[PDB]
Amino acid sequence: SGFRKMAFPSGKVEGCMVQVTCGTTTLNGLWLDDVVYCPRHVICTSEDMLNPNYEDLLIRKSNHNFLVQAGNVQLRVIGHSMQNCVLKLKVDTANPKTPKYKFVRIQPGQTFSVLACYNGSPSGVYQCAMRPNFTIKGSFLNGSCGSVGFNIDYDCVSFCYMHHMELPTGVHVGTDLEGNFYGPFVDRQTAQAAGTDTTITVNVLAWLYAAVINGDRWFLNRFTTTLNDFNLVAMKYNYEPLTQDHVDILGPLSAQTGIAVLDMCASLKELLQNGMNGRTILGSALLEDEFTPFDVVRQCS
Amino acid sequence: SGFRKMAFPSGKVEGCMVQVTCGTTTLNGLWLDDVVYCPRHVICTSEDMLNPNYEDLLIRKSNHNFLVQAGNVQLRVIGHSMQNCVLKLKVDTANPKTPKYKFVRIQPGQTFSVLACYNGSPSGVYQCAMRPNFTIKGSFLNGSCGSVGFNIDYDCVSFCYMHHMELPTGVHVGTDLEGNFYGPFVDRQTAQAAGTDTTITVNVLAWLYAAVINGDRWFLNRFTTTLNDFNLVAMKYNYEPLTQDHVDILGPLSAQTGIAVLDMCASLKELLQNGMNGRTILGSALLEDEFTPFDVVRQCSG
Ligand SMILES: *C(=N)[C@H](C[C@@H]1CCNC1=O)NC(=O)[C@@H]1[C@@H]2[C@H](CN1C(=O)[C@@H](NC(=O)C(F)(F)F)C(C)(C)C)C2(C)C
Ligand SMILES: *C(=N)[C@H](C[C@@H]1CCNC1=O)NC(=O)[C@@H]1[C@@H]2[C@H](CN1C(=O)[C@@H](NC(=O)C(F)(F)F)C(C)(C)C)C2(C)C
Repeated sequence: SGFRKMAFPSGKVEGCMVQVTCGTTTLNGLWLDDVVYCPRHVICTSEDMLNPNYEDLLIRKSNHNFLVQAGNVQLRVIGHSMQNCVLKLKVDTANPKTPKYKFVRIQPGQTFSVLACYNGSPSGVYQCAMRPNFTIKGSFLNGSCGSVGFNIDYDCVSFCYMHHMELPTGVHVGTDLEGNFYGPFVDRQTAQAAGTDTTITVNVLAWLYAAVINGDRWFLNRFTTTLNDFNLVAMKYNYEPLTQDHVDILGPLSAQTGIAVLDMCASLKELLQNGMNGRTILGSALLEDEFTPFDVVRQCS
Repeated sequence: SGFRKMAFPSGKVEGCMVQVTCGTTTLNGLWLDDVVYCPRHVICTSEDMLNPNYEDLLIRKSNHNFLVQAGNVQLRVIGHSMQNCVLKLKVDTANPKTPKYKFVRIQPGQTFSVLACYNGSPSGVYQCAMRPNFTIKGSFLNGSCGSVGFNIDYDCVSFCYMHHMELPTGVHVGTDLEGNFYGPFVDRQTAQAAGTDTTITVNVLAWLYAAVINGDRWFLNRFTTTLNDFNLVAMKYNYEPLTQDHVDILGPLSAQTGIAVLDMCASLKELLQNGMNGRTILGSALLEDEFTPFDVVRQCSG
């Protein structure tokens, strides 16, 4: 029993972290085979960040302007190219700790583990949901850029995120491992806003199932709902509409507890219309939307 | 910015996790140098667990009755011994992935990272606080026994916890790496209760500093209080009394924010007296006590 926000073990990702310096800007790089991946803004001075022309900045940099360090050993850069908002530095040595890996683009609502790093040294590990407005609610300080988000399938590391900036609201933004930003963001020090955020409905349902598995039953009843009626109500509370694909993804949790998905939808509709009446669910006073059905299945089975 | 429940990177501990099997019971072991540490109930059947006489069960086991597997590498058990609730299995090979380490016994209020394992394989990492009643609010399924808790100081792993059992309330209990239970529990399948729990006051104050650092200032007021006046209110709401040692540990956060500890105590006193009125702090509708002053400084400065 118990239900906790849990990250994947970070070991295979720790063996890939390196320190990348260019002039007086130092950030983290991801060393996979003989290529180190990092945010391209490592080539910027504090001034350049206001309105950079990255092509003009990169032209002024030679391979010897990049100082890459793996622990205490310097890795010689023998080639360099820019792919969207990431820099790829070809190095003279292939990382012997390179695990099996793939680069993936995650979808809104999906979760990943973040290995927060400083000067190429892993510092912490936590779990994030990619918000519907393409922001994450992380914990990042100066020098944390180049820190990566990932998931693990048995022995394969799927890299889905690299950290680049923090928005005015305090939320965080970054790219996939091909340098393409998630969301309408640019790597420039200018005021940028994210869209209005919405609650991940399928994730709240997954969390209501984790609660029933753990013994919380006060919010259950024999009422039901059509998918359309639930959607008409949920969208008044800024919740995303539930689709058949979402219902299908909740199937294994529904089977495990014996509670039909549309019955849990009726309980959620009631929780939104009535509030929690001074009660808690899994020791929480708010409904939680940062656990996917997969996160609940992995912890409750 | 940001304040998240953060675990230590687990790689150093992942390299020490092994599968230990004795008969039909299988759980996790911690492989450091030529020794494997694991809960002693690995020598029990399900029936034995109801009322075990560990000494009579241990006497029936030989070195070859313990199957230890590191990945696919089978290790050879060349010695065995019981120390309190832990079994030590001497093996014929020193773990080359053994990090620099030490075994500590943590105090109530302190936090640690848990690497949850099943069949000797790491599954997930999370952060727990040792409650004042010596329980932890973890997440553990069958076969998780042997999973360990720890902290990391630069390159040295301080192992402080080994997982053994779950209480009827759904909370978790276990031992230090010497086999000594944290709390008044025994490794036997019989109804056992923990003491009444209390709120870790110093951790609530640390988390209030984390909130101000992050922009949350609505709860700040222009009042101050004394240590004694705060403690009269604390005892009424089942909060631990604040000591000078705890005030001294809040010093760095106090210096970073420019808010005196007794100015933050006045905000806490008002949150307890008036309640939170449905408002949130750091995205929480309830006061959080599972972050130490050390977890806050580590995350909000460096
Ligand atoms: C990477 N090392 C940092 C991570 C930041 C530092 C504070 N917390 C974080 O997550 N990245 C940056 O400093 C980037 C970098 C220039 C400025 N910047 C920002 O994150 C700024 N944000 C923005 O300009 C905004 F709002 F658009 F996201 C900052 C105000 C410093 C937080 C460049 C090249 C974008
Ligand atoms: C070790 N792999 C499990 C971990 C348990 C499984 C469910 N959640 C956990 O943390 N430990 C056990 O199975 C131990 C073990 C026998 C029974 N047991 C228990 O945890 C039971 N609890 C108790 O007996 C109690 F209340 F006293 F703590 C159980 C009811 C199965 C949860 C022994 C030898 C204590």
